[PDB]
Amino acid sequence: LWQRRQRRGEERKAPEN
Ligand SMILES: N#Cc1ccc2c(CN3CCOCC3)cc(-c3ccc([C@H]4CCC(=O)N4)cc3)nc2c1
Repeated sequence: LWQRRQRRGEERKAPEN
């Protein structure tokens, strides 16, 4: 679920913020 875009500064689940 969470913990993937922390590595991009995007945090979590969105279809591109
Ligand atoms: N929590 C969370 C979470 C969970 C899934 C996510 C998925 C789909 N999953 C499907 C399963 O395999 C890994 C991808 C895509 C994206 C995502 C895709 C592209 C970008 C664009 C714009 C920003 C950038 O650098 N790229 C930003 C965010 N963010 C997600 C965030």
